[PDB]
Amino acid sequence: DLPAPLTNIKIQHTKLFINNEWHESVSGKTFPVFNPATEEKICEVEEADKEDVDKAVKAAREAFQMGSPWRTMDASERGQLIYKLADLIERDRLLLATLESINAGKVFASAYLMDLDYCIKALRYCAGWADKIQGRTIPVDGEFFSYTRHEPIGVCGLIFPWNAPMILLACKIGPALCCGNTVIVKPAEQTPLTALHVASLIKEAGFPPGVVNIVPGYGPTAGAAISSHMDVDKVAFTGSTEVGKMIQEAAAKSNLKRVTLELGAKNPCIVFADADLDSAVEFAHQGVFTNQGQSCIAASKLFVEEAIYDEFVQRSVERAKKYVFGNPLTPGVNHGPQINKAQHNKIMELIESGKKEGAKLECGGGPWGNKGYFIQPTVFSNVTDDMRIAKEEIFGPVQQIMKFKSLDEVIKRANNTYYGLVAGVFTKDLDKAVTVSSALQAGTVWVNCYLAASAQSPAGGFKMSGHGREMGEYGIHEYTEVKTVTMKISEKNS
Amino acid sequence: DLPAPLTNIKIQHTKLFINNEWHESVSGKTFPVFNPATEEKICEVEEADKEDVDKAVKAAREAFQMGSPWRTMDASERGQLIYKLADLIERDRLLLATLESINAGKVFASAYLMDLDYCIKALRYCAGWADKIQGRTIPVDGEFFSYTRHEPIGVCGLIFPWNAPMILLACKIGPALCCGNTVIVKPAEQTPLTALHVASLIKEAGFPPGVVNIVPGYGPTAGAAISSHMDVDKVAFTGSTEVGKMIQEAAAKSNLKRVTLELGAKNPCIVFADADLDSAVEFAHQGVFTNQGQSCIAASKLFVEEAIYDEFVQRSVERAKKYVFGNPLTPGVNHGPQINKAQHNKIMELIESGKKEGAKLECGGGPWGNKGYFIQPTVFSNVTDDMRIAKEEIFGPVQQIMKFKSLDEVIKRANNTYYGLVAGVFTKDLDKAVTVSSALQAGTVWVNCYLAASAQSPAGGFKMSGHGREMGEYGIHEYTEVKTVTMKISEKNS
Amino acid sequence: DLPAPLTNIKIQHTKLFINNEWHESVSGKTFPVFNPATEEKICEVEEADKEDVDKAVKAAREAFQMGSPWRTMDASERGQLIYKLADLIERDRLLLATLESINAGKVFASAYLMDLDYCIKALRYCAGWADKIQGRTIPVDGEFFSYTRHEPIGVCGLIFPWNAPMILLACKIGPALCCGNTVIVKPAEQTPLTALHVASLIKEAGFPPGVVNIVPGYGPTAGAAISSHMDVDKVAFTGSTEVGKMIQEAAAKSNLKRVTLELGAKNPCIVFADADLDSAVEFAHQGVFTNQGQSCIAASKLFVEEAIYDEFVQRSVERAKKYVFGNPLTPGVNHGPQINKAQHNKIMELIESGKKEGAKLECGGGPWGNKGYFIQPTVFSNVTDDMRIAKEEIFGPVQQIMKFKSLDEVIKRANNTYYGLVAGVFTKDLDKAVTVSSALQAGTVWVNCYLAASAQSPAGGFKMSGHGREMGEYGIHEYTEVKTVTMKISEKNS
Amino acid sequence: DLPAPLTNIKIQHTKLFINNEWHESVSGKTFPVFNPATEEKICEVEEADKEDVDKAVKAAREAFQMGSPWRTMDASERGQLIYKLADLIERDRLLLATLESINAGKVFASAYLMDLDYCIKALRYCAGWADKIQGRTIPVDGEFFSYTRHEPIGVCGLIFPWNAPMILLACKIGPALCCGNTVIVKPAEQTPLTALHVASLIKEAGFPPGVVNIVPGYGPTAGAAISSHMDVDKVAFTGSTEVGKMIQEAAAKSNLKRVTLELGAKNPCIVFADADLDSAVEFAHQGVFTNQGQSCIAASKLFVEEAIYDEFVQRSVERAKKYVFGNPLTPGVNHGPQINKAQHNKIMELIESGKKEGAKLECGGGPWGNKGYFIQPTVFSNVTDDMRIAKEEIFGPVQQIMKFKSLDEVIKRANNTYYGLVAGVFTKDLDKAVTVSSALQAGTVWVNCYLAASAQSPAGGFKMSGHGREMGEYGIHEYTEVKTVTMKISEKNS
Ligand SMILES: NC(=O)c1ccc[n+]([C@@H]2O[C@H](COP(=O)([O-])OP(=O)(O)OC[C@H]3O[C@@H](n4cnc5c(N)ncnc54)[C@H](O)[C@@H]3O)[C@@H](O)[C@H]2O)c1
Repeated sequence: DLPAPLTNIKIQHTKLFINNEWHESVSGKTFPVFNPATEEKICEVEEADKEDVDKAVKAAREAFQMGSPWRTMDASERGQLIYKLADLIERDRLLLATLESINAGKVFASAYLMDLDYCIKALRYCAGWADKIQGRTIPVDGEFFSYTRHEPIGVCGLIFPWNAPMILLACKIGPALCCGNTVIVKPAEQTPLTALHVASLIKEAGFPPGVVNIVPGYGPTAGAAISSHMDVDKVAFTGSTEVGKMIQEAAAKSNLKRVTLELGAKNPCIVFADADLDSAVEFAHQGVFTNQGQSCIAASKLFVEEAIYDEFVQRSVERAKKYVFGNPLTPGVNHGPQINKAQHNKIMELIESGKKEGAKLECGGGPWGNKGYFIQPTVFSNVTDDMRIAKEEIFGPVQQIMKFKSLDEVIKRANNTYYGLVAGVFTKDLDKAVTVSSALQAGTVWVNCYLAASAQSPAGGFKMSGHGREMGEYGIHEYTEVKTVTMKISEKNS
Repeated sequence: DLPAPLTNIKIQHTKLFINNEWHESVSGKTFPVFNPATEEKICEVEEADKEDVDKAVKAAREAFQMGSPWRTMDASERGQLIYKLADLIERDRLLLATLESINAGKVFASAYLMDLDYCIKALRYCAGWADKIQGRTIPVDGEFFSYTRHEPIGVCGLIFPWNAPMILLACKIGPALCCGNTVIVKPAEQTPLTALHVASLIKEAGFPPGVVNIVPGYGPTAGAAISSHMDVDKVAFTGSTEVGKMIQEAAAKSNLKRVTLELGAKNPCIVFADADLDSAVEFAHQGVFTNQGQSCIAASKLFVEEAIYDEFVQRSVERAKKYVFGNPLTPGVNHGPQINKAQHNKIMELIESGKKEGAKLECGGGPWGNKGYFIQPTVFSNVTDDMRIAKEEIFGPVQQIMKFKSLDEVIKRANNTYYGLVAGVFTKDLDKAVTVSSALQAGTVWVNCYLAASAQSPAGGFKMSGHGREMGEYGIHEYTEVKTVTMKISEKNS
Repeated sequence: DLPAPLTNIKIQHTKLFINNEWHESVSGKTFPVFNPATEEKICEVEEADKEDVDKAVKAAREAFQMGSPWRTMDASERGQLIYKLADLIERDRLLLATLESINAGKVFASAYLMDLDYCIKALRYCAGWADKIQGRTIPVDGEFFSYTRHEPIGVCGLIFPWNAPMILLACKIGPALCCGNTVIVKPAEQTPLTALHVASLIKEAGFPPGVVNIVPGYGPTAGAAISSHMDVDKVAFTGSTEVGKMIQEAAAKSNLKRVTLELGAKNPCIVFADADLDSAVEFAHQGVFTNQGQSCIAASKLFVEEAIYDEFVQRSVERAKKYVFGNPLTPGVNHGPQINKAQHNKIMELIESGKKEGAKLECGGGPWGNKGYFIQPTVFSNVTDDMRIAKEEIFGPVQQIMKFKSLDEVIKRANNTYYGLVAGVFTKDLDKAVTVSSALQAGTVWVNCYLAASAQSPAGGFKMSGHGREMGEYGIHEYTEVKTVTMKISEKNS
Repeated sequence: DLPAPLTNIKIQHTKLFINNEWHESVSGKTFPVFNPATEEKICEVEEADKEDVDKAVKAAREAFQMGSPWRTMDASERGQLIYKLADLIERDRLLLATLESINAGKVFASAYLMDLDYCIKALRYCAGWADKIQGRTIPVDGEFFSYTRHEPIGVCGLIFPWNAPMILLACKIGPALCCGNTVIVKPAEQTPLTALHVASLIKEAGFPPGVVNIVPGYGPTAGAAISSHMDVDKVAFTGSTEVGKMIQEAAAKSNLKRVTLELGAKNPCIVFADADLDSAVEFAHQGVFTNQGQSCIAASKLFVEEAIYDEFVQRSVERAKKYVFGNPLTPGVNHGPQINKAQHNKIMELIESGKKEGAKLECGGGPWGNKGYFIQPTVFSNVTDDMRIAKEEIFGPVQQIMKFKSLDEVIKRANNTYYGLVAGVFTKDLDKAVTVSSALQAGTVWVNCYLAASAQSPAGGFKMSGHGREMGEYGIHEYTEVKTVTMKISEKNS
């Protein structure tokens, strides 16, 4: 069930969050935050720079020192505290979802029923792992007792984008904290507000001071002070591919801090003639147009077998005409705006290029209205491999539909790309499903569904979509460091 | 490729194997061993009894004492000794496959190409696991360091049937020895011979005395001495269901020793209309007619969907006439005899119930030849759930073809049984393949194949087909005993 | 930390709990429940026999049918419900502790601070495993995709004693529910009351009907009907070795249900001369005398090195003199009664046997008061291996103190026993700690502490103290059944 | 007993190995290779540059294509190929040890008894892991079947140093090959000859062509072509810290390939007052002076407690005089040369900074012999924290003995460094052993031993000693990439 959004929500939390207290920027500067549906200023937030980052890192190092309350408390206690944070986010679910909507342009129902729900579930999952992270006893050669410890890494920097502020934040801090690390959080400059509200709940939940620090700010300033800091042990980064290159570089030229990258995507989704046609049209559609295309996991190219091609295209055009734009808080609106003017412009350039290079425009292709950064649902057929809308990430409401003839061809083309985050496959045949999913070079493959991400399963990129995994067993374990202890004993019995 | 079999084998090993030496029996009694194809006595073997088992248990307890060679040896050295046993069985492959054919009635091609091949790779799978058995370090509540050790259990008794002497022996002593246990092997009275040759290979490979002891003999004497012994820690039994119930009670009345059981089977096999019919007919045919039906994993209930049913019965009867009985060492022969008269009588008494209860005989139904215990490849149509031939394990070359009309009803009918060792499912629909194999109450389900076991997978019964698993990670780890050590420490840090 | 007990608690729940409803017994019979400190009847409780168990089993079997809410529910959702049960138990903590005190004779501050706390922590641990139980994908030989599933077993009978009612209950239903089983709970006839109150919280928590059924009653009636039932898939039993023999047998002669056993104990405790003496005396004291010795993990035999023997004994006797017996709800009382006349007399026969066989009585050795089943804390010195107090489990406030001289001797002596549940070792030396703890034949070994069980550590017996483990990763996985699925594929790539 | 070295070995293999064929360099240039004990030339070796790397990468890619022999062979068969390579190195043990001594200046007894033994065991361990690398089946939210695959990554560049050619080669090709990757091997320019002989044995074992390619050459040319290649999926580097940063950077600006890093070291070793002093001097001496200081795992800083300091010093000086320098091949020699002139220079630079900074020269401190790159075993006492000899890696026969008094101060001091590969602790106390080893920030901690590396445990850096681990379960799994496959099903039951 879905409540009504808050009518007169007020912004309360705008300061930096360091050592469980609220700080002004060292410089005294603030930066503005805009509603993308109206273009108007919501508020100004304290702007973090290198000198604020230094303060956050000192506090996180102190919280991590041997004998501190966060290091000596039972693993199960780390767990209870993460589970309590989940309880408070659930209690404030209406507030947090109204605020996601205002700041990031998300359809309200989507933000309440999906984003907030996934964020609460990710934290609860992670909470359960805290006392079940285990090492090994090893029957090594020789007269030794040998074992391993999965220890916390230390101080972790968490840097991420604007498209899903609550989910992104949950899936970085959840794994980090349940392994016992302390953290420095740098949310995207476009959408800092829900991150700062979660900070007020971290103090309420009873986290020790310095365990979680949240410093809103820009990229070359705050983001780059974290990646090159000499006393940060790890940075987990989600964002664009070009910036991930700068992060790896920064890490190398400073202290060789561990790096995790989750970067750009152009995700293929393949529909064979033997697929359930209706279900695939619907899933592939939601694949591309969810959050107005503003999603790393969206279906960006649609390979559709020749016999069902014309009929797939026709049904996708019809499905795309069922949208109403406006303020995402208004009931009856299911198409929000793009995040800002820069993004809007990148999307329109690519749309325009598709017309230029001779893809066929089926519907949309233009901006929507006069105010707010709205773009029409846009579908393109007769798309060929070497067009720009086929290669470049659009991050907008733009579907590409292409023809394919045989199986071995469509695998070749779906893999002919420097990206590899996610891929779809639709077929009701057992052997086809298994062998094609194995053959696709992507870290997640969805069979007969799309957007089916869960907390229990690891997700991440092949190739230039990044390295490392988030969530599941495997992803949680990436916030640990392994130590082997090997002790001499006087006699050894098996 | 297939060599020719040995034409005149010297039987060298007929004595009990205890502490790496050969012993006559305490009583002096021997028992005869017969070739099922010719009825001729191959040799007499030394008959072990309670007092011989008593000797064997003392040798295995001595070999398991702390400070002994077998306990102080590096785990990777144990694995190396098991790899060496496999190399020695491989050098003697031709000899062992001939001997298995002569004693067990196994068609030479199956025994050389499948049984010896599987037995070799099984010991090699287990060899690798030895230095990879690992416990845990655990972040327990309180100021403690806690870990587990997966120790060896102790002295293990291993009792098995006659249907596949080399495979059964490998999958029991492989796992048991890789975890560091000592063992008392009790092969079937019908087929003790190959196991005695393996004894001579264990010796030359260099296993410490008393680690492996073999004592051939009868069940109510030597077997019962093992299950009832106050100093045997675990018994692993493969055999009939009624005998498994005796094992369990004797364990309880003596020393509550650990029990693993692998019992009777009546395995269903379900073929839907959208299956590859050529492939499915052939696989179901292999599954029932492999080893003259003398296999626990044999298909015996063929549920076939009504629209392909008549065709499947016609094609199955045609495949069934491509056979040639005779001495299983003869080139060309692909149908052997059954193990002895008591079993030949039991199969004929079930076959006649088939005629009498209304099933229609499509082919066979009678005895073959003059000498030896041969039975004709028999097929029955129109079989229903109430008939004895659909309820009782036949252990013979007798196919039952049953009809089904719906998915829900046939799952129901395959599950309505106290058996559950194995099952098979033939369909090319992804959804049917996954949902039906999840719904079947059996330890192994094979999809679009049959008789497709591997060393790397675990195997065993649901319900009254047994409890416990053999092979794979999980099955290997069932020959360990878990010990927690928890030590006070002065400070704890994550 | 600790409130005042409820002064006049009123018994609310006394009926059988089946299908989320309160049922009268079929026969009409009800059985009495007594307060062990006054010998007065508290109330009568409904008495289940065979026919009531039969209703419990059909309800558990229906809740476990495919398609049912309990089966189709997500695993994270099972977890949620169990964590909610832990919250309601936390909410009713004072109520359940008063009632535990009254029924079982536990000192109230122990019941509140230790038993209720451990009960809440165990459920929360298990809740966390619900969506982290995982099978494997296995690279088998051949063109196959092969995987395992850790399925729930089915209907589980859960039968336990009277010494820690709330801990026993958590540690059975927690692991079983988190795996997705349904259950029949047969609490001890001495102490059915807190179990029945928990049953009231199962409904409030929102478990589907039939997932948890509670049937109070006696052993040979309610218990034997469960263990011998044809539609119960597993029985987990805790209790006397003699009854454990009967359960194992009943399982054999009914349906070979899986059995797990956690039986009698006589736990050795070794104190070397190079230990923290002060702390060893106090730990060993709490080990013996906590819950008036009515605990399977209690220190019975106390081996103490010759050089420090006389001093250890002086300190132990002095430490045993500081007790005030009386009503377990009364402030300043730290010694409750034994549970009933049958146990009081068992313990008095064994105390008298110590006097007769020549051990030196240091303190106590008789009853306290003339109403209630109180026994003076009792200490024997000069105890030898042949005396009955050194061999038999007493389950009462009686400490045995024995001399030893050499390390190799004391190890033999502590391992010379059919029991093997727990052991203790006290030394400051790394090498002694590790080698002696490896050498002791017990399921748990505590080094420089005692009573240090946690929810994340497995626990269970060697030899005739049982088989199977409870809690930790390993114990939780004993409530699953393993299925291998192997599918034929047209091509395989690594 | 130990055999004598081969008397007049002839170098057989000097060319690049690509596609199981021997190639001349594309330019036709070769580079010289020197015996460090005589200064004399051994042979010239083809010098790979960028154009040669491009050929090897091309062959690896071709050998990794889906459908190829190395992709479609069973995992168990990759294991048998790796095990055959090890049997063959065992057979060529005498030849390979001798050649390792000649090229790497390693004492012969060492090269034969330790290095060759370790390299055979490491390969046999990884062989065991091939068909035991196992993904997961996952109970995710929703109506889905979800599982993971641990696939091979693809083309892996392997770059390493000259201090233990066979060990480093085995510890990288073993984990890489056993997960099913193909590889480009880049041996150090100073010690390529053993790599090349191993390339001949790879061919003989029957590996598919292209699976292992070996391109000897210089670092700025062949090494940097590997790390900058657009078609190389992963680079595992072992070497100096300085060069490790360039690899990380070159990977960023090319294709964001996966990077593993094992770098410089300055390993602490703390010896407490209550330690077995005799054992501790021995292990500590061996720790430093093995390989004449040329091991990254060598002890470099010895912290010795005040009560035993002077005795530790004078005992270490006596131990340092048991050395006879010369050609490692002449009987009696147990002290070999450093590798070349530039290393011989760095070491003496630092030894002379020892004299000038304050430290007391107890023995050695200058060069040895007329010819060769020998240095006297050198011990320093009274060493302080700010000295260059206590901060920078010496990689030579130089022991630093420093004094401490407090457990808390020595831990801070041991951890106050940007390095973190290995550490040592010597004590008889249980509590100090566990707590100090838990507090040290290093990847391996050895307690009451040193140089106790084993194949079954993981090893690698904390901080700027690198990231990633090698060997053991966790190390083997670093040469995989996780793919999640989530399929829609029509019904889900637990
Ligand atoms: N579950 C499985 O993996 C599996 C595998 C192969 C065979 N089987 C079963 O084995 C049966 C055929 O073999 P079988 O007839 O030799 O079985 P069986 O019960 O007649 O004898 C099996 C073994 O137990 C011994 N034995 C007999 N009585 C005993 C007693 N009282 N105490 C101790 N040991 C005793 C026998 O001497 C023999 O070694 C079939 O029912 C088949 O399903 C099961």
